[PDB]
Amino acid sequence: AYTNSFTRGVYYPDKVFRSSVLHSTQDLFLPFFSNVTWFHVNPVLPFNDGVYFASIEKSNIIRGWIFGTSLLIVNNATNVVIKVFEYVSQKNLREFVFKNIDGYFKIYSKHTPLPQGFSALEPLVDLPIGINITRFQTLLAYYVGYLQPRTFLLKYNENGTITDAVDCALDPLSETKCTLKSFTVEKGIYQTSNFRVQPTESIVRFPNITNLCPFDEVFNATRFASVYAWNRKRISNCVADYSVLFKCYGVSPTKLNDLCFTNVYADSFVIRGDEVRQIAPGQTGNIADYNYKLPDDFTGCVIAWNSNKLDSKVSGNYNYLYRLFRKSNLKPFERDISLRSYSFRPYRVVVLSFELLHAPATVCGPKKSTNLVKNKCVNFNFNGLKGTGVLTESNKKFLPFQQFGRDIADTTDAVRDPQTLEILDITPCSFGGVSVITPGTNTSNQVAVLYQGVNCTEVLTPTWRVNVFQTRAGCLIGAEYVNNSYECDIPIGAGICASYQQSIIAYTMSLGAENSVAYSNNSIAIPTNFTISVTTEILPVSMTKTSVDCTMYICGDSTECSNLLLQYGSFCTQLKRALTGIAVEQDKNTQEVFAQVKQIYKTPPIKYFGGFNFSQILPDPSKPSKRSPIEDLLFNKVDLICAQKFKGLTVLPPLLTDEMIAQYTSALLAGTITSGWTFGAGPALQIPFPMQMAYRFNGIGVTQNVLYENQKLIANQFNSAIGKIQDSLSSTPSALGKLQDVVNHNAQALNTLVKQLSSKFGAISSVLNDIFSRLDPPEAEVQIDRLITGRLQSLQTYVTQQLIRAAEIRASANLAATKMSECVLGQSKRVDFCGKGYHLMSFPQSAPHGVVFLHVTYVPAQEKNFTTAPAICHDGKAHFPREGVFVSNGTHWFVTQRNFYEPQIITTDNTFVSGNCDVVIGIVNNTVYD
Amino acid sequence: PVSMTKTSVDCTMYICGDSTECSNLLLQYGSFCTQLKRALTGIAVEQD
Ligand SMILES: *[C@@H]1O[C@H](CO)[C@@H](O)[C@H](O)[C@H]1NC(C)=O
Ligand SMILES: *[C@@H]1O[C@H](CO)[C@@H](O)[C@H](O)[C@H]1NC(C)=O
Ligand SMILES: *[C@@H]1O[C@H](CO)[C@@H](O)[C@H](O)[C@H]1NC(C)=O
Ligand SMILES: *[C@@H]1O[C@H](CO)[C@@H](O)[C@H](O)[C@H]1NC(C)=O
Ligand SMILES: *[C@@H]1O[C@H](CO)[C@@H](O)[C@H](O)[C@H]1NC(C)=O
Ligand SMILES: *[C@@H]1O[C@H](CO)[C@@H](O)[C@H](O)[C@H]1NC(C)=O
Ligand SMILES: *[C@@H]1O[C@H](CO)[C@@H](O)[C@H](O)[C@H]1NC(C)=O
Repeated sequence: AYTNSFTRGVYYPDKVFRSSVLHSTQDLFLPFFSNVTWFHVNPVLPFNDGVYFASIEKSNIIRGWIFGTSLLIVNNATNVVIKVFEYVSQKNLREFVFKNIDGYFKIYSKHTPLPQGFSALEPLVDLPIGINITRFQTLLAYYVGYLQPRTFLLKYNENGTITDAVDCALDPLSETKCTLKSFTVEKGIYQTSNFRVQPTESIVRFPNITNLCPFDEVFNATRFASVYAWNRKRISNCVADYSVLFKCYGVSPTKLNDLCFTNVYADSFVIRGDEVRQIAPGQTGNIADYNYKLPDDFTGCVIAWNSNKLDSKVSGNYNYLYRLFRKSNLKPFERDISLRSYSFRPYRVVVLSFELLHAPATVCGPKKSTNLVKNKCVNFNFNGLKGTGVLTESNKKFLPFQQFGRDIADTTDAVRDPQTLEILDITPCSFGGVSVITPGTNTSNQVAVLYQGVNCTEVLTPTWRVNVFQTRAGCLIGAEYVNNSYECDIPIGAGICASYQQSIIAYTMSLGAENSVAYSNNSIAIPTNFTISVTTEILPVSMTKTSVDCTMYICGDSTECSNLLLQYGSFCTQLKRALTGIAVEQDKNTQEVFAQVKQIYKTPPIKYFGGFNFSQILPDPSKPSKRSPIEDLLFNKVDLICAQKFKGLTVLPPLLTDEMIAQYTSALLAGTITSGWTFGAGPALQIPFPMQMAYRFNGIGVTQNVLYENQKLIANQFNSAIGKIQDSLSSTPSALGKLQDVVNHNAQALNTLVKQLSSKFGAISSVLNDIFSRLDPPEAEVQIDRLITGRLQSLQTYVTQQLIRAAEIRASANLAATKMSECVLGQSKRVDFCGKGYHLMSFPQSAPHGVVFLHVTYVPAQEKNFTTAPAICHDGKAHFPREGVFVSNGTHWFVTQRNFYEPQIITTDNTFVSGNCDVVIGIVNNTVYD
Repeated sequence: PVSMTKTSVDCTMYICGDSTECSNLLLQYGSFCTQLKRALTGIAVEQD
């Protein structure tokens, strides 16, 4: 019988209290939705890595368990009895988790008065036992599941209770949740992991020679050569079994059976005891200078054993001579047989040298050999060259002295088979990135998966599996390709986007609606109306000013680390200097954006401006902050601090307060409302607002009367647009994404810096006191230096990224200052610099870390077709319009301004004469009234 | 110039490249590869 484990089996991984957080734990868990064995009410079940044991009964039928390949637990009303050591202490679902880790036996449990719910198991007992549990059996409907190494994302409420968990490896959505460290996923595409084709078989290819090497002749020879004339023997074409046989250089003896050698030579002699220390690289002495000198870069093994009952003589042996005088010290592996005696009375040394650097293998250890598997991802081993990949028949042309082929990275990419002598390419097994496309968990749990840079024929590391489509970006699984084209929702790549239609669809993105302009050589479209448009532009100006405490981040009130940290010195001095430069740059950015005017202009008491209503951008006196309603909305629209501060990371306040920035903004607004563009170029010259509007209409080539004749309509359009600004900002949550992105970048950088303190950087632990109170001080300094270099590197990376982000923010602030000068303090002719349309004016509003420009532009509307001519022929003279264009109803001919239909009688006062009617192409006969 | 090549790096494959022992050792160096992946993803998005 089998059942679903649902989301049961979660226990508390430690004794730590965590409050209202999400924590990631690697531990032995019961995988979600596992297949759990079911029993009704006693087989002997295995104990693989720990056990989840649940039961649903109302009669206490189950009583205990016996653990062993011994340990016994019985739950009796008197006490629960544990016996191996001894210990004594103490329908409804009862769940237990049994683990045997690090010599300790741990039991977690819970009781609930399988169900489709979540309930964590609190720890029950920990016992020092020490036995090797391999099987277990219950003692008396119970369910059994098995633990596996897994990463879980557990959520702790404010009470420290685990209320939910995510099994990261269960499915793509869970992997995305674990990647984002949240239970909620916004719509988008997320790089989650890498897929890698896993090897199927392990192949071994060693030479077929099965003869054993003549080691015994070297070692068991009755007499050994004298050290001055040491013997050298070549080992070739044999199996070297080192178990028959010890200081090894460049290799470990316990691994010597697993490697292939090429130039192996045994050098044998007999020496006098202590000079054993002189058979070594670099060593000096009589033997190491005049008899036997090893290379500085010597790899191989020196094996020496005392031969007392082999060579000792009661009279003094004279068979072993040595060179006691010489001109100059020998070169490595150089012999001189051109001399004293030891006179041994009541040590044989052999030096094995070999080359492990590629080359054909002449001597190989005993490893057996298997078949040669091709076209499949396998773990291969060619003469000691281990690896994983696909082996294919080659078109390369090797040479007899060549055994391996190498690529740019000095990586072996082609190999000659030791037996068949064929050449094989080695490619790595197929792999790539994996992206998850989600419409958002608030919408659906449905996902699509993109395997990047890989076609669908080879689509494993993610261990989950998942409406198959091929794109230049890779293989898309879980999305249906539709022939319709929509605006891009989730970008996939190469023109392919994804969207949530009930289902996930992939499509070719559209660039917009096709449009054809009715072009002809004599037709012109002229607007007859206009719309006053007010658009919003949001610009970051400054970032958070950050300061870092050197020792508090690196050491954290540890004195040995603090004393060790002064061996670098200039590092964090320059780090603090860079951060201080960034902070003063932030204050400079704010100053250059908002302090353009030196007078603080006040808005007049009476707030009549010819029908224009500025109440939503002017300061609101009732509110204590004196902010405008739109500024109020902006500032509402955008314990961790203390925790970061306790690690040396603090935030400095900006020099200008939000109130002072609001004062600057209100001064700019009052200046522009009461004096137009004059206060930017000199003394503020007052002018009625309708007259300033007429000036700005003249700026964009529209005559003044157009605004005076449409004053009420223009004011109403402006008021309506300003009122819609509030709704557009408030309804849209993504409106202020730039400033929030600045805030989130700062927060993410700080969080990364904080979480790098748990990084060990390859040391025993990430805690200094553990290293200092559990290790020799000579090695404690080494490991603490490892940690210190890691943390200093983290700080330097943080500062470098802060400098790059500060440069980007400085560019943004320079652009904002330019827009303040050119869009707020004047009227700009630069296309699209101050909003879409013909710029009229702009109003600044302060925002938490930036500025918001409200651009008021003139957009032509209600265009009409007319027939046009370059010139009008009259009295043999060509007339060209002075400040307009010639248009026609169809019968009569007028002249009009270009951006607003205002037909006028063609007179000699709105045209000018140039030449006859013989050169201009398209000239039209008509009357020019005088 | 308007954009540059969008690059992605498989941190483990570059550093270790089929060596599982190297991967286990590399898992002890923290979120280095996570930071690099985030930075490169930001660059790639900025190109588009
Ligand atoms: C993937 O394999 C299919 C089938 O052989 C092939 O048509 C396709 O071109 C391959 N992908 C690429 C990128 O070449
Ligand atoms: C002017 O446009 C018309 C229609 O678009 C075309 O037939 C005519 O050839 C054009 N004029 C000249 C000189 O080509
Ligand atoms: C211009 O458009 C406005 C709406 O913005 C409308 O009330 C007005 O009647 C229009 N005028 C003309 C001449 O079409
Ligand atoms: C200006 O607009 C606000 C908001 O729409 C409104 O409450 C106020 O009465 C208006 N003032 C005038 C003078 O129309
Ligand atoms: C101008 O004429 C073209 C072709 O006759 C037509 O497609 C277009 O809609 C006209 N424009 C207006 C504003 O009516
Ligand atoms: C031509 O313009 C005059 C305006 O003075 C008037 O007859 C009419 O608006 C136009 N004719 C036609 C057919 O539209
Ligand atoms: C315009 O007038 C001139 C001379 O008066 C004549 O030659 C020409 O043909 C006229 N244009 C048209 C389109 O009739």
